[PDB]
Amino acid sequence: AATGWVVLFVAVALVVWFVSLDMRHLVGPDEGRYAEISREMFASGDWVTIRYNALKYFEKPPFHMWVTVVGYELFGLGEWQARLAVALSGLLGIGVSMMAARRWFGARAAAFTGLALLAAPMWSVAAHFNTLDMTLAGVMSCVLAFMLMGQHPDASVAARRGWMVACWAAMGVAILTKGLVGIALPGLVLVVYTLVTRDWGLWRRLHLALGVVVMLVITVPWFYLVSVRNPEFPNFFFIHEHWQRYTSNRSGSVFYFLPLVIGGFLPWAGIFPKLWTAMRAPRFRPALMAGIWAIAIFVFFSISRSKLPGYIVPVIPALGILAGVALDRLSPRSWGKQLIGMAIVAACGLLASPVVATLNANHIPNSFYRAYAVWVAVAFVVMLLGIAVARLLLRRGVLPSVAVYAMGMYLGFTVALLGHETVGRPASGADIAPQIAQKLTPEMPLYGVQMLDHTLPFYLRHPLMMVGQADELTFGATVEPQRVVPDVDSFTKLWKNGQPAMAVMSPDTYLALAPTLSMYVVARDWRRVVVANVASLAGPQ
Ligand SMILES: CC(C)=CCC/C(C)=C/CC/C(C)=C/CC/C(C)=C/CC/C(C)=C\CC/C(C)=C/CC/C(C)=C\CC/C(C)=C/CC/C(C)=C/CC/C(C)=C/CC/C(C)=C/COP(=O)(O)O
Ligand SMILES: [Cl-]
Ligand SMILES: [Cl-]
Repeated sequence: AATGWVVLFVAVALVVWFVSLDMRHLVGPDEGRYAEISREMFASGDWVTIRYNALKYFEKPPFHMWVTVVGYELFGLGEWQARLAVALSGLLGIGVSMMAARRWFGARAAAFTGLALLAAPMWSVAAHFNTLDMTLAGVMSCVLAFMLMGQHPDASVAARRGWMVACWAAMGVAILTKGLVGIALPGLVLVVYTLVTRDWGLWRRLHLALGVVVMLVITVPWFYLVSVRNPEFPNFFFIHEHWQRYTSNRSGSVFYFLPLVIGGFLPWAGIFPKLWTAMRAPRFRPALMAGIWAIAIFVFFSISRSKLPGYIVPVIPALGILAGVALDRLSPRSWGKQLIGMAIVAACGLLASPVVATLNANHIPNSFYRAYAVWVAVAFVVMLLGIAVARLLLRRGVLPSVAVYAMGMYLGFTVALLGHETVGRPASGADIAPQIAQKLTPEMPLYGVQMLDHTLPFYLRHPLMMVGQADELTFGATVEPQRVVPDVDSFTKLWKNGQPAMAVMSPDTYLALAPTLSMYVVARDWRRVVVANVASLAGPQ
């Protein structure tokens, strides 16, 4: 019965979902870093010791790199293979959240959750950005939604056991993805829920024994292996990456995530208060569980000393579920108010498009941002078209109007995402990679002279040899000093009478080494100067 409109929708949703992965180049630092770590883990076969540019990188656990390496084995190297983990994680969050919503609030509310998570710019945009935030958010989305599945009164005891074992295994994979936060956050949400509901017997329906066992038999192996092979791992990873990161100064104010939420859930901002109403009318209270999820995690990261915008992505799935509740209780006129208001907001975004033509960040010229403002404006135009067609279909019902609205928003923010290619392409250094690879060999060193390039070594398929300040590889540079040049003088002596090699540096570094070290330019970029010691690997000078 009119299912062809759904199927087509999903089709139009899925194609744009995957093609958008390969529409733009990798942008630093996260995408190039994790793509390169996955590349080295893929070429070396060592899936235990995480390495970045041949140095140890013990700042993250390796589930994301495992998924991406599988993507490299099945689909080769490339951009969409690097974004495949966060893509499948976004699809996972949408699907499993829709499953929980359908189990609890019905099929229509589940459809509204799918439209809400599909239109949310943080979920759709973050699902195409190669960073561990989206994968953690999808896995923890399986955590929350499985918790909602097992705690259903109409579910059998075997069903509750299955969903709870899958929940503990889910949060286990979560801590295997981004550390102890995948067990700390859901436990905190559970504590707050049991505090406001006074339902302590809830803890009896969790299967702590079997669940804890299933979690340990999946998280303990890698930590034990990388801890035995590298005794310095647990102190750094558990102390410096959690306690020093949360309790001590990526800083910011308390309200640092206040706009990032309102921005990350912009198309549904008009129903932000109604979401709270969903927590009033959810034994077990699911909508209150999702609200305590979003509020608990939001407060947890709002008081952290280290803040990055991707921290609060896990709150989007729960925030989506509540959305699917609110949109389900709306009359046609009530949605009309949303179409009007969001039409005004999108029109304001369209009038505010020329602002991008004034910015120049990360030492990127103003021309690329002048080209970016065009795609921003086109994006807001797509949003206005989707809102218009949604108003045209409002007479057909609230569900199809919300469907066209969410499709227009998703296409719009997708256009705004692909428009960033105009700025990311000159920064990715992919244009000079062919000119470099014509002379560079795998046996040749590529000295990163006081510069940690995240995107160039990937497109070159060639690690760096850190020279001077190694930045986030300093630890790896100190544990294994044989793979790193400590100061610049050793780089000079390795350059003059050393082996044939190339060097990536900043233009200022080139101007500093020019009066002393004789070097010939191999490739020049807006942020990179790539030189060689022998005059054979360059051209004319
Ligand atoms: C109810 C539902 C839905 C499901 C059911 C749930 C269920 C079954 C639950 C049953 C499970 C159960 C017995 C729960 C029992 C109840 C419970 C709370 C147990 C806790 C879990 C256990 C045992 C041990 C964990 C030990 C700790 C210290 C936990 C934290 C305790 C909490 C909460 C708040 C304290 C506040 C502080 C000072 C935290 C610092 C540590 C962290 C965590 C720092 C991360 C900050 C950060 C900034 C991280 C960024 C990561 C990162 C590397 C960013 C890098 O960023 P870039 O690289 O730059 O991108
Ligand atoms: Cl209203
Ligand atoms: Cl980009």
